[PDB]
Amino acid sequence: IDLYYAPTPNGYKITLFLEEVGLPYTIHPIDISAGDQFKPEFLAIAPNNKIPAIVDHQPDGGGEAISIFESGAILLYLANKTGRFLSKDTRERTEQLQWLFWQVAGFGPMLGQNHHFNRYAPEVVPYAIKRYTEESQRLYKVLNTQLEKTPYLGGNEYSIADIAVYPWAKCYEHQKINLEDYPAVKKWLEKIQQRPATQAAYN
Amino acid sequence: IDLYYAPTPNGYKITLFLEEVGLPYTIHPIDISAGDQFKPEFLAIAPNNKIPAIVDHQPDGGGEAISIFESGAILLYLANKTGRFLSKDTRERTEQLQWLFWQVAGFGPMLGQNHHFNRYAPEVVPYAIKRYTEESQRLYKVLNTQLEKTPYLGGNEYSIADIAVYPWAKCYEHQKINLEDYPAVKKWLEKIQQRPATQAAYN
Ligand SMILES: N[C@@H](CCC(=O)N[C@@H](CS)C(=O)NCC(=O)O)C(=O)O
Ligand SMILES: N[C@@H](CCC(=O)N[C@@H](CS)C(=O)NCC(=O)O)C(=O)O
Ligand SMILES: N[C@@H](CCC(=O)N[C@@H](CS)C(=O)NCC(=O)O)C(=O)O
Ligand SMILES: N[C@@H](CCC(=O)N[C@@H](CS)C(=O)NCC(=O)O)C(=O)O
Ligand SMILES: [Cl-]
Repeated sequence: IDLYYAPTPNGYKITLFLEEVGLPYTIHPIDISAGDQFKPEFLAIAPNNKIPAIVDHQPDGGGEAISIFESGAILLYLANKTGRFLSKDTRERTEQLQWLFWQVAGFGPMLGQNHHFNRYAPEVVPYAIKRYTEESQRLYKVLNTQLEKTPYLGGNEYSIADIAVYPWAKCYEHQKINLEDYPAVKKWLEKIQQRPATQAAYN
Repeated sequence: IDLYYAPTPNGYKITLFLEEVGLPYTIHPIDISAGDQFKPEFLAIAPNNKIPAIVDHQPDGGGEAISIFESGAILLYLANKTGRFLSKDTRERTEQLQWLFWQVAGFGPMLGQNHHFNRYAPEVVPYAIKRYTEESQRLYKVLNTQLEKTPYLGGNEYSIADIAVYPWAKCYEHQKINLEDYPAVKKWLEKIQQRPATQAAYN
């Protein structure tokens, strides 16, 4: 597995997964501050100009390498290939995938806008900062509400849903989120932080 | 299938799919202007307070009903259940799913911010409107570039990737997008508009 990577929340999703399974991989660093993500060779693999992306040179089918962009798609592909971190039971699987989709469609995109507008003086973008601050709070509340019910996000076991959420939730301080308002999220963060693969990916 | 629905881009994704397959469904209208999405009975099904959501009372397993929120998760679940609009070949499937994820994580979320900031006088939110206008252009360019290469989004056949994108791309005028800049997108919109299920869902 070739992983096109930068040390960002979306990059860490994939190294978390790979470190949990112990699947060999080669990191191809993409310097997103340098614009490496716009180079033609990268766009061939990842036409949306974003990391992460992978190339699997040993697809189950044999044959041509398979390239994939979108962290959610990569997680699903790898979970299917390895049979790890995603249930094969339709009910459990569907719950896990619902929360994966919730992460890629809402948690990541909106917290990312929160990150973006924190690059401005607040007085300069008052409507935007209010919008994304309030939405960040709503998202953490949704997350906390689920984690009050189940030990992991939509289930009894660590899954790709949790792997997708963790690198974003780990950044709560940058999002100006008061984690004391979300005690179940706090305990879940603490729990995932103790996993050796988490420490390895963030080393 | 019970579908919790409003006539919005994300709602139409699901009625497009159901109309293509001819799977019976019951619409449960959720008046999102009235705040129906915050009612406890709805939150039980869709804790993120958004439509669409479904309840499948006849899951393959038999047994308890399965509830699902997130349009991407619903599309995947229904495509798997029916065996329609998503390939069973690993390569084709992976390409389709990559583009599904791209839609739910980027195309929808960012065009939705474009929609939101068009509710303001432009002089009042100059940074936000510029950001989401430029991002909308980037997204249409990515879409157009792919549709120059393949007749449908990541493939030779209409799939859940196309179904996910269409209701958002159909709204280009509202996004202040000049569709003449994206001729492949224009032809693809025209093509999908001719499908009887498209007309049915939008009737
Ligand atoms: N929806 C995408 C988001 C990926 C993303 O936002 N990547 C960022 C770094 S975390 C990136 O490559 N930005 C480069 C750019 O926008 O030019 C995913 O889940 O993979
Ligand atoms: N072009 C991007 C560059 C910054 C970026 O890529 N941010 C990433 C996180 S490193 C993001 O918000 N991704 C959103 C997501 O994951 O959906 C922007 O202006 O926001
Ligand atoms: N990522 C979600 C987005 C769903 C969404 O944005 N739904 C809107 C209508 S299109 C909604 O229910 N808004 C209600 C609210 O935000 O209160 C999906 O793909 O299903
Ligand atoms: N609370 C939402 C209400 C509007 C809404 O739900 N917009 C939908 C479209 S109807 C949206 O942008 N969804 C984003 C997505 O599909 O990811 C907001 O303030 O933006
Ligand atoms: Cl699957």
